[PDB]
Amino acid sequence: SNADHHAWHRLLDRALSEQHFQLYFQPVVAARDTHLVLHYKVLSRLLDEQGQTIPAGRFLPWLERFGWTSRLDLLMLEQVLRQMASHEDCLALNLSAATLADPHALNRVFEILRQHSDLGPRLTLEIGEEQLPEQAMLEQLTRRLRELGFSLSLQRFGGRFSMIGNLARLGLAYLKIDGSYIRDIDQESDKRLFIEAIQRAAHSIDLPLIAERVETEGELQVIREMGLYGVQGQLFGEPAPWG
Amino acid sequence: SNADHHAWHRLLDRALSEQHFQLYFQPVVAARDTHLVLHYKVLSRLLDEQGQTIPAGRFLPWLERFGWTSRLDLLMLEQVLRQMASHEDCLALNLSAATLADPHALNRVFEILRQHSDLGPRLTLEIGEEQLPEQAMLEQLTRRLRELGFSLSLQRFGGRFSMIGNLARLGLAYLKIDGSYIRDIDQESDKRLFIEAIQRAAHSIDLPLIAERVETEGELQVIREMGLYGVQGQLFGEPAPWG
Repeated sequence: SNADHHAWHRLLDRALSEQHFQLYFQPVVAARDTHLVLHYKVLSRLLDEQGQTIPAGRFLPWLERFGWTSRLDLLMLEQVLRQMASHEDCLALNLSAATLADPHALNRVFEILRQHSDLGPRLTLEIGEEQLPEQAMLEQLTRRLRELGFSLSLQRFGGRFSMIGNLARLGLAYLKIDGSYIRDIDQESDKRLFIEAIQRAAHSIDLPLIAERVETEGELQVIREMGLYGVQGQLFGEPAPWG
Repeated sequence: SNADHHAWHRLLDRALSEQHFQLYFQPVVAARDTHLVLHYKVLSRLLDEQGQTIPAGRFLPWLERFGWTSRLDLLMLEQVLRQMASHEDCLALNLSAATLADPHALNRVFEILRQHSDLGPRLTLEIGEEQLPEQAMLEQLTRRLRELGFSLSLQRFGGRFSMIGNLARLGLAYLKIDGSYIRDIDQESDKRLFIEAIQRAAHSIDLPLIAERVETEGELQVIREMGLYGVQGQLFGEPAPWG
Protein backbone atom coordinates (compact mmCIF):
# COMPACT_ATOMS: atom_id res chain seq x y z
CA SER A 1 0.00 0.00 0.00
CA ASN A 2 3.07 2.22 -0.13
CA ALA A 3 1.22 3.47 -3.21
CA ASP A 4 -2.31 3.75 -1.84
CA HIS A 5 -0.84 6.26 0.57
CA HIS A 6 0.27 8.30 -2.45
CA ALA A 7 -3.16 7.90 -4.20
CA TRP A 8 -5.19 9.06 -1.20
CA HIS A 9 -2.54 11.59 -0.27
CA ARG A 10 -2.50 13.19 -3.70
CA LEU A 11 -6.31 12.99 -3.49
CA LEU A 12 -7.16 14.74 -0.22
CA ASP A 13 -4.46 17.36 -0.51
CA ARG A 14 -6.09 18.66 -3.68
CA ALA A 15 -9.55 18.41 -2.11
CA LEU A 16 -8.39 20.60 0.81
CA SER A 17 -6.79 23.19 -1.46
CA GLU A 18 -9.49 23.21 -4.13
CA GLN A 19 -12.62 22.90 -1.98
CA HIS A 20 -13.81 19.58 -3.35
CA PHE A 21 -15.81 18.90 -0.17
CA GLN A 22 -19.58 18.99 -0.43
CA LEU A 23 -21.78 20.17 2.41
CA TYR A 24 -24.38 17.71 3.64
CA PHE A 25 -27.06 18.13 6.32
CA GLN A 26 -28.48 15.59 8.75
CA PRO A 27 -31.68 16.86 10.47
CA VAL A 28 -31.72 16.63 14.25
CA VAL A 29 -35.31 16.67 15.49
CA ALA A 30 -37.60 16.71 18.53
CA ALA A 31 -38.26 13.38 20.24
CA ARG A 32 -41.82 14.50 20.96
CA ASP A 33 -42.39 15.46 17.36
CA THR A 34 -39.97 14.46 14.66
CA HIS A 35 -41.55 17.02 12.32
CA LEU A 36 -39.90 19.68 14.47
CA VAL A 37 -36.22 20.18 13.66
CA LEU A 38 -33.90 21.70 16.27
CA HIS A 39 -30.94 22.17 13.99
CA TYR A 40 -29.10 20.45 11.18
CA LYS A 41 -25.89 18.58 11.83
CA VAL A 42 -23.30 19.42 9.17
CA LEU A 43 -21.51 16.56 7.35
CA SER A 44 -18.75 16.72 4.73
CA ARG A 45 -18.76 14.47 1.71
CA LEU A 46 -16.82 13.86 -1.49
CA LEU A 47 -18.23 13.23 -4.95
CA ASP A 48 -16.90 10.49 -7.19
CA GLU A 49 -16.78 10.98 -10.96
CA GLN A 50 -20.19 9.27 -11.16
CA GLY A 51 -21.68 11.74 -8.70
CA GLN A 52 -22.02 9.19 -5.88
CA THR A 53 -21.12 10.21 -2.30
CA ILE A 54 -18.03 9.35 -0.27
CA PRO A 55 -18.57 9.26 3.53
CA ALA A 56 -15.97 10.51 6.02
CA GLY A 57 -15.86 6.98 7.46
CA ARG A 58 -13.89 6.21 4.31
CA PHE A 59 -11.62 9.30 4.20
CA LEU A 60 -11.23 10.60 7.71
CA PRO A 61 -8.80 7.81 8.49
CA TRP A 62 -6.61 8.99 5.64
CA LEU A 63 -6.82 12.55 6.94
CA GLU A 64 -5.66 11.33 10.34
CA ARG A 65 -2.66 9.41 8.88
CA PHE A 66 -1.57 12.55 7.06
CA GLY A 67 -2.39 14.88 9.96
CA TRP A 68 -4.62 17.19 7.91
CA THR A 69 -7.65 16.95 10.11
CA SER A 70 -7.29 20.53 11.33
CA ARG A 71 -6.84 21.49 7.70
CA LEU A 72 -10.30 20.24 6.96
CA ASP A 73 -12.09 21.56 9.97
CA LEU A 74 -11.31 25.04 8.81
CA LEU A 75 -12.40 24.50 5.30
CA MET A 76 -15.74 23.38 6.57
CA LEU A 77 -15.94 26.19 9.04
CA GLU A 78 -15.49 28.95 6.49
CA GLN A 79 -17.49 27.12 3.85
CA VAL A 80 -20.40 26.71 6.29
CA LEU A 81 -20.42 30.27 7.68
CA ARG A 82 -20.55 31.26 4.03
CA GLN A 83 -23.54 28.92 3.48
CA MET A 84 -25.33 30.33 6.52
CA ALA A 85 -25.95 33.81 5.16
CA SER A 86 -28.53 32.39 2.71
CA HIS A 87 -30.80 31.33 5.55
CA GLU A 88 -31.82 31.51 9.22
CA ASP A 89 -31.70 27.88 10.39
CA CYS A 90 -29.52 26.52 13.20
CA LEU A 91 -26.41 24.53 12.42
CA ALA A 92 -24.09 22.15 14.24
CA LEU A 93 -20.48 21.76 13.16
CA ASN A 94 -17.90 19.14 13.96
CA LEU A 95 -14.67 20.03 15.78
CA SER A 96 -11.65 17.72 16.02
CA ALA A 97 -9.21 16.99 18.85
CA ALA A 98 -6.58 17.57 16.17
CA THR A 99 -7.72 21.18 15.84
CA LEU A 100 -7.95 21.66 19.61
CA ALA A 101 -4.47 20.30 20.47
CA ASP A 102 -2.99 22.73 17.95
CA PRO A 103 -2.81 26.32 19.27
CA HIS A 104 -2.26 27.73 15.77
CA ALA A 105 -5.41 25.98 14.50
CA LEU A 106 -7.66 27.28 17.20
CA ASN A 107 -6.44 30.80 16.90
CA ARG A 108 -7.35 30.44 13.24
CA VAL A 109 -10.82 29.34 14.21
CA PHE A 110 -11.30 32.30 16.58
CA GLU A 111 -10.00 34.66 13.88
CA ILE A 112 -12.66 33.19 11.56
CA LEU A 113 -15.46 33.30 14.13
CA ARG A 114 -14.59 36.97 14.84
CA GLN A 115 -15.36 37.79 11.21
CA HIS A 116 -18.80 36.21 11.54
CA SER A 117 -20.15 37.37 14.91
CA ASP A 118 -23.73 37.72 13.56
CA LEU A 119 -23.97 33.93 13.21
CA GLY A 120 -23.13 33.07 16.80
CA PRO A 121 -26.69 32.14 17.77
CA ARG A 122 -27.02 29.78 14.82
CA LEU A 123 -23.79 27.84 15.01
CA THR A 124 -23.09 25.18 17.57
CA LEU A 125 -19.69 23.51 17.39
CA GLU A 126 -19.68 19.93 18.61
CA ILE A 127 -16.67 18.11 20.03
CA GLY A 128 -16.54 14.40 20.83
CA GLU A 129 -16.16 12.99 24.31
CA GLU A 130 -13.92 10.15 23.18
CA GLN A 131 -11.38 12.69 21.97
CA LEU A 132 -11.56 15.50 24.53
CA PRO A 133 -9.24 18.22 25.99
CA GLU A 134 -8.06 18.41 29.60
CA GLN A 135 -10.21 20.31 32.11
CA ALA A 136 -8.32 23.62 32.03
CA MET A 137 -8.24 24.22 28.26
CA LEU A 138 -11.88 23.17 28.00
CA GLU A 139 -13.18 25.88 30.31
CA GLN A 140 -10.91 28.36 28.48
CA LEU A 141 -12.27 27.18 25.16
CA THR A 142 -15.90 27.81 26.16
CA ARG A 143 -14.98 31.24 27.50
CA ARG A 144 -13.37 32.16 24.20
CA LEU A 145 -16.52 30.91 22.46
CA ARG A 146 -18.91 32.67 24.88
CA GLU A 147 -17.19 36.00 24.21
CA LEU A 148 -17.78 35.48 20.48
CA GLY A 149 -21.35 34.29 20.96
CA PHE A 150 -21.08 30.65 19.86
CA SER A 151 -22.41 27.48 21.40
CA LEU A 152 -20.55 24.25 22.20
CA SER A 153 -21.91 20.70 22.51
CA LEU A 154 -20.56 17.26 23.29
CA GLN A 155 -21.23 14.20 21.21
CA ARG A 156 -20.56 10.46 21.41
CA PHE A 157 -21.32 11.11 25.08
CA GLY A 158 -21.77 8.47 27.77
CA GLY A 159 -18.43 6.78 28.40
CA ARG A 160 -16.91 9.65 30.35
CA PHE A 161 -20.08 10.06 32.42
CA SER A 162 -17.82 10.30 35.48
CA MET A 163 -16.98 13.84 34.32
CA ILE A 164 -20.62 14.88 34.37
CA GLY A 165 -19.96 17.34 37.18
CA ASN A 166 -17.46 19.54 35.42
CA LEU A 167 -19.88 20.18 32.64
CA ALA A 168 -21.87 22.69 34.60
CA ARG A 169 -19.19 25.27 34.70
CA LEU A 170 -19.44 25.26 30.92
CA GLY A 171 -22.77 26.08 29.42
CA LEU A 172 -22.87 23.52 26.69
CA ALA A 173 -25.76 23.94 24.35
CA TYR A 174 -26.60 20.31 24.52
CA LEU A 175 -25.36 16.81 25.08
CA LYS A 176 -25.46 14.27 22.31
CA ILE A 177 -25.59 10.74 23.68
CA ASP A 178 -23.68 7.95 21.92
CA GLY A 179 -26.21 5.88 20.03
CA SER A 180 -24.57 2.79 21.48
CA TYR A 181 -26.36 3.50 24.78
CA ILE A 182 -29.64 3.55 22.87
CA ARG A 183 -29.29 0.73 20.37
CA ASP A 184 -32.01 -1.73 21.06
CA ILE A 185 -33.31 -0.03 24.16
CA ASP A 186 -36.84 -1.02 23.15
CA GLN A 187 -35.95 -4.67 23.88
CA GLU A 188 -33.06 -4.20 26.32
CA SER A 189 -34.45 -2.46 29.41
CA ASP A 190 -31.07 -2.75 31.18
CA LYS A 191 -30.09 0.17 28.99
CA ARG A 192 -32.73 2.56 30.31
CA LEU A 193 -31.42 2.71 33.86
CA PHE A 194 -28.26 4.29 32.44
CA ILE A 195 -30.17 6.90 30.44
CA GLU A 196 -32.27 7.88 33.48
CA ALA A 197 -29.12 8.60 35.47
CA ILE A 198 -28.02 10.86 32.62
CA GLN A 199 -31.33 12.76 32.39
CA ARG A 200 -31.45 13.25 36.15
CA ALA A 201 -27.93 14.70 36.00
CA ALA A 202 -28.35 16.61 32.73
CA HIS A 203 -31.77 17.99 33.72
CA SER A 204 -30.08 18.86 37.01
CA ILE A 205 -27.74 21.27 35.20
CA ASP A 206 -30.22 22.30 32.47
CA LEU A 207 -28.37 20.42 29.80
CA PRO A 208 -30.64 19.10 27.06
CA LEU A 209 -30.04 15.59 25.75
CA ILE A 210 -30.01 14.40 22.15
CA ALA A 211 -30.07 10.76 21.13
CA GLU A 212 -27.53 9.91 18.44
CA ARG A 213 -28.03 7.29 15.76
CA VAL A 214 -31.62 6.32 16.24
CA GLU A 215 -32.29 3.64 13.63
CA THR A 216 -35.74 2.22 14.50
CA GLU A 217 -39.26 3.35 15.47
CA GLY A 218 -38.95 1.14 18.56
CA GLU A 219 -35.99 3.09 19.95
CA LEU A 220 -37.79 6.29 19.08
CA GLN A 221 -40.86 5.44 21.19
CA VAL A 222 -38.92 4.74 24.37
CA ILE A 223 -36.76 7.82 23.96
CA ARG A 224 -39.99 9.79 23.43
CA GLU A 225 -41.57 8.18 26.51
CA MET A 226 -38.48 8.83 28.67
CA GLY A 227 -38.66 12.45 27.53
CA LEU A 228 -35.27 13.27 25.97
CA TYR A 229 -35.14 16.55 24.04
CA GLY A 230 -33.70 15.51 20.72
CA VAL A 231 -33.22 12.74 18.26
CA GLN A 232 -31.19 12.08 15.09
CA GLY A 233 -30.23 8.99 13.16
CA GLN A 234 -30.73 6.93 10.04
CA LEU A 235 -34.43 6.74 10.88
CA PHE A 236 -34.86 10.21 9.39
CA GLY A 237 -33.57 9.68 5.87
CA GLU A 238 -30.04 10.18 4.61
CA PRO A 239 -28.17 13.46 4.96
CA ALA A 240 -28.26 15.64 1.91
CA PRO A 241 -27.18 18.80 0.20
CA TRP A 242 -29.09 21.83 1.33
CA GLY A 243 -32.59 21.45 0.04
CA SER B 1 15.89 -9.62 31.88
CA ASN B 2 15.80 -13.00 30.17
CA ALA B 3 17.07 -14.03 33.61
CA ASP B 4 14.75 -12.02 35.84
CA HIS B 5 11.98 -14.03 34.23
CA HIS B 6 13.71 -17.17 35.51
CA ALA B 7 14.28 -15.65 39.02
CA TRP B 8 10.65 -14.61 39.51
CA HIS B 9 9.42 -17.69 37.70
CA ARG B 10 11.38 -20.07 39.90
CA LEU B 11 10.15 -17.91 42.80
CA LEU B 12 6.36 -17.84 42.38
CA ASP B 13 6.08 -21.41 41.18
CA ARG B 14 7.47 -22.61 44.50
CA ALA B 15 5.29 -20.16 46.41
CA LEU B 16 2.17 -21.59 44.69
CA SER B 17 3.17 -25.19 45.36
CA GLU B 18 4.48 -24.67 48.89
CA GLN B 19 1.96 -22.15 50.22
CA HIS B 20 4.38 -19.31 50.83
CA PHE B 21 1.57 -16.75 50.62
CA GLN B 22 0.57 -14.98 53.81
CA LEU B 23 -2.98 -13.91 54.52
CA TYR B 24 -3.51 -10.23 55.21
CA PHE B 25 -6.70 -8.36 56.16
CA GLN B 26 -7.79 -4.84 55.27
CA PRO B 27 -10.80 -3.68 57.38
CA VAL B 28 -13.73 -2.29 55.43
CA VAL B 29 -15.86 -0.10 57.71
CA ALA B 30 -19.01 1.99 58.03
CA ALA B 31 -18.89 5.52 56.65
CA ARG B 32 -21.13 6.67 59.50
CA ASP B 33 -18.90 5.06 62.08
CA THR B 34 -15.48 3.78 61.17
CA HIS B 35 -15.39 1.80 64.43
CA LEU B 36 -17.96 -0.50 62.86
CA VAL B 37 -16.45 -3.02 60.46
CA LEU B 38 -18.61 -4.61 57.76
CA HIS B 39 -16.12 -7.21 56.68
CA TYR B 40 -12.41 -7.65 56.07
CA LYS B 41 -11.00 -7.59 52.58
CA VAL B 42 -8.50 -10.42 52.10
CA LEU B 43 -5.03 -9.61 50.67
CA SER B 44 -2.16 -11.97 49.82
CA ARG B 45 1.41 -11.11 50.65
CA LEU B 46 4.88 -12.61 50.51
CA LEU B 47 7.55 -12.48 53.20
CA ASP B 48 11.16 -11.66 52.40
CA GLU B 49 13.98 -13.31 54.35
CA GLN B 50 13.97 -10.25 56.66
CA GLY B 51 10.28 -10.70 57.40
CA GLN B 52 9.21 -7.60 55.45
CA THR B 53 6.09 -7.75 53.24
CA ILE B 54 5.83 -8.00 49.46
CA PRO B 55 2.66 -6.46 47.94
CA ALA B 56 0.81 -8.00 44.99
CA GLY B 57 1.49 -4.78 43.07
CA ARG B 58 5.01 -6.16 42.83
CA PHE B 59 4.22 -9.83 42.03
CA LEU B 60 0.86 -9.96 40.36
CA PRO B 61 2.40 -8.72 37.14
CA TRP B 62 4.75 -11.68 37.18
CA LEU B 63 1.83 -14.01 37.81
CA GLU B 64 0.07 -12.56 34.77
CA ARG B 65 3.13 -13.01 32.50
CA PHE B 66 3.33 -16.65 33.53
CA GLY B 67 -0.43 -17.19 33.45
CA TRP B 68 -0.64 -18.55 37.01
CA THR B 69 -3.22 -16.12 38.26
CA SER B 70 -5.92 -18.79 38.48
CA ARG B 71 -3.35 -20.92 40.25
CA LEU B 72 -3.17 -18.39 43.01
CA ASP B 73 -6.81 -17.59 43.35
CA LEU B 74 -7.42 -21.15 44.40
CA LEU B 75 -4.65 -21.26 46.87
CA MET B 76 -6.12 -18.26 48.57
CA LEU B 77 -9.60 -19.63 48.38
CA GLU B 78 -8.81 -22.87 50.16
CA GLN B 79 -6.37 -21.21 52.52
CA VAL B 80 -9.01 -18.64 53.50
CA LEU B 81 -11.95 -21.04 53.94
CA ARG B 82 -9.56 -22.92 56.20
CA GLN B 83 -8.84 -19.69 58.15
CA MET B 84 -12.55 -18.95 58.49
CA ALA B 85 -13.42 -21.85 60.77
CA SER B 86 -11.51 -20.16 63.63
CA HIS B 87 -13.95 -17.26 63.70
CA GLU B 88 -17.30 -15.74 62.72
CA ASP B 89 -16.36 -12.52 60.90
CA CYS B 90 -17.26 -11.67 57.30
CA LEU B 91 -14.67 -11.91 54.56
CA ALA B 92 -14.21 -10.60 51.04
CA LEU B 93 -12.04 -12.48 48.55
CA ASN B 94 -10.56 -11.43 45.25
CA LEU B 95 -11.49 -13.22 42.01
CA SER B 96 -9.59 -12.84 38.74
CA ALA B 97 -10.74 -12.61 35.11
CA ALA B 98 -8.08 -15.25 34.54
CA THR B 99 -10.00 -17.67 36.76
CA LEU B 100 -13.35 -16.75 35.18
CA ALA B 101 -12.29 -17.17 31.53
CA ASP B 102 -11.05 -20.66 32.37
CA PRO B 103 -13.89 -23.21 32.69
CA HIS B 104 -11.62 -25.72 34.45
CA ALA B 105 -10.68 -23.12 37.08
CA LEU B 106 -14.19 -22.16 37.93
CA ASN B 107 -15.38 -25.70 38.21
CA ARG B 108 -12.52 -26.10 40.67
CA VAL B 109 -13.80 -23.13 42.63
CA PHE B 110 -17.36 -24.52 42.75
CA GLU B 111 -15.99 -27.92 43.81
CA ILE B 112 -14.20 -26.12 46.66
CA LEU B 113 -17.17 -23.97 47.65
CA ARG B 114 -19.35 -27.12 47.75
CA GLN B 115 -17.08 -28.54 50.45
CA HIS B 116 -17.59 -25.41 52.55
CA SER B 117 -21.30 -24.60 52.30
CA ASP B 118 -21.49 -23.48 55.98
CA LEU B 119 -19.35 -20.43 55.15
CA GLY B 120 -21.55 -19.04 52.40
CA PRO B 121 -22.94 -16.17 54.48
CA ARG B 122 -19.46 -15.04 55.49
CA LEU B 123 -17.64 -15.07 52.19
CA THR B 124 -18.13 -12.50 49.50
CA LEU B 125 -16.09 -12.95 46.33
CA GLU B 126 -15.25 -9.70 44.58
CA ILE B 127 -14.54 -9.34 40.87
CA GLY B 128 -13.26 -6.18 39.20
CA GLU B 129 -15.22 -4.14 36.70
CA GLU B 130 -12.18 -3.37 34.57
CA GLN B 131 -11.73 -7.08 33.94
CA LEU B 132 -15.27 -8.44 33.68
CA PRO B 133 -17.13 -11.33 31.93
CA GLU B 134 -19.77 -10.96 29.22
CA GLN B 135 -23.41 -10.59 30.28
CA ALA B 136 -24.46 -14.23 29.84
CA MET B 137 -21.70 -15.94 31.86
CA LEU B 138 -22.07 -13.32 34.59
CA GLU B 139 -25.71 -14.11 35.33
CA GLN B 140 -24.81 -17.83 35.20
CA LEU B 141 -21.95 -17.23 37.59
CA THR B 142 -24.18 -15.57 40.21
CA ARG B 143 -26.73 -18.36 39.87
CA ARG B 144 -24.05 -20.96 40.53
CA LEU B 145 -22.97 -18.90 43.55
CA ARG B 146 -26.55 -18.33 44.81
CA GLU B 147 -27.18 -22.08 44.80
CA LEU B 148 -24.10 -22.54 46.99
CA GLY B 149 -24.97 -19.62 49.26
CA PHE B 150 -22.14 -17.18 48.45
CA SER B 151 -22.18 -13.48 47.74
CA LEU B 152 -20.61 -11.59 44.83
CA SER B 153 -19.46 -7.96 44.65
CA LEU B 154 -17.92 -5.65 42.09
CA GLN B 155 -14.89 -3.51 42.72
CA ARG B 156 -12.94 -0.79 40.90
CA PHE B 157 -16.45 0.23 39.87
CA GLY B 158 -17.41 3.42 38.04
CA GLY B 159 -16.03 3.26 34.51
CA ARG B 160 -18.60 0.80 33.20
CA PHE B 161 -21.44 2.75 34.84
CA SER B 162 -23.33 2.36 31.55
CA MET B 163 -23.95 -1.27 32.58
CA ILE B 164 -25.64 -0.23 35.81
CA GLY B 165 -28.95 -1.65 34.62
CA ASN B 166 -27.89 -5.24 34.20
CA LEU B 167 -26.72 -5.40 37.74
CA ALA B 168 -30.19 -5.78 39.15
CA ARG B 169 -30.76 -9.18 37.75
CA LEU B 170 -27.80 -10.23 39.86
CA GLY B 171 -28.02 -9.66 43.55
CA LEU B 172 -24.55 -8.41 44.20
CA ALA B 173 -23.76 -8.02 47.84
CA TYR B 174 -22.31 -4.62 47.29
CA LEU B 175 -20.59 -2.28 44.91
CA LYS B 176 -17.10 -1.06 45.59
CA ILE B 177 -16.45 2.26 43.90
CA ASP B 178 -13.03 2.97 42.37
CA GLY B 179 -11.22 5.33 44.70
CA SER B 180 -10.31 7.42 41.69
CA TYR B 181 -13.87 8.80 41.69
CA ILE B 182 -13.37 9.83 45.30
CA ARG B 183 -9.81 11.13 45.39
CA ASP B 184 -9.94 14.71 46.46
CA ILE B 185 -13.70 14.97 46.48
CA ASP B 186 -13.46 17.25 49.51
CA GLN B 187 -11.91 19.95 47.28
CA GLU B 188 -13.24 18.87 43.88
CA SER B 189 -17.03 19.15 43.99
CA ASP B 190 -17.27 18.21 40.28
CA LYS B 191 -16.70 14.70 41.51
CA ARG B 192 -19.79 14.54 43.72
CA LEU B 193 -22.32 14.87 40.93
CA PHE B 194 -21.01 11.54 39.59
CA ILE B 195 -21.32 9.79 42.96
CA GLU B 196 -24.91 11.04 43.42
CA ALA B 197 -25.92 9.48 40.12
CA ILE B 198 -24.44 6.21 41.37
CA GLN B 199 -26.23 6.30 44.75
CA ARG B 200 -29.54 7.16 43.10
CA ALA B 201 -29.10 4.15 40.81
CA ALA B 202 -27.56 1.81 43.39
CA HIS B 203 -30.10 2.76 46.08
CA SER B 204 -32.68 2.23 43.33
CA ILE B 205 -31.74 -1.46 43.12
CA ASP B 206 -30.82 -1.87 46.82
CA LEU B 207 -27.15 -2.15 46.09
CA PRO B 208 -24.97 -0.80 48.88
CA LEU B 209 -21.94 1.30 47.95
CA ILE B 210 -18.43 1.10 49.37
CA ALA B 211 -15.78 3.73 48.79
CA GLU B 212 -12.40 2.27 47.83
CA ARG B 213 -9.06 3.78 48.77
CA VAL B 214 -10.05 6.54 51.11
CA GLU B 215 -6.79 8.20 52.12
CA THR B 216 -7.82 11.38 54.01
CA GLU B 217 -10.25 12.57 56.71
CA GLY B 218 -11.51 15.15 54.20
CA GLU B 219 -12.72 12.52 51.74
CA LEU B 220 -14.21 10.60 54.63
CA GLN B 221 -16.40 13.50 55.77
CA VAL B 222 -18.01 14.08 52.38
CA ILE B 223 -18.59 10.38 51.82
CA ARG B 224 -20.15 10.29 55.30
CA GLU B 225 -22.29 13.35 54.51
CA MET B 226 -23.42 11.93 51.14
CA GLY B 227 -24.41 8.76 53.00
CA LEU B 228 -22.54 5.89 51.32
CA TYR B 229 -22.62 2.59 53.22
CA GLY B 230 -18.98 1.65 53.41
CA VAL B 231 -15.43 2.85 53.39
CA GLN B 232 -11.93 1.34 53.15
CA GLY B 233 -8.51 2.72 52.38
CA GLN B 234 -5.10 3.66 53.71
CA LEU B 235 -6.81 5.96 56.20
CA PHE B 236 -7.51 2.92 58.39
CA GLY B 237 -4.01 1.59 58.96
CA GLU B 238 -2.18 -1.01 56.92
CA PRO B 239 -3.56 -4.48 56.27
CA ALA B 240 -2.25 -7.14 58.57
CA PRO B 241 -2.16 -10.76 59.55
CA TRP B 242 -5.19 -11.86 61.46
CA GLY B 243 -5.02 -10.17 64.82
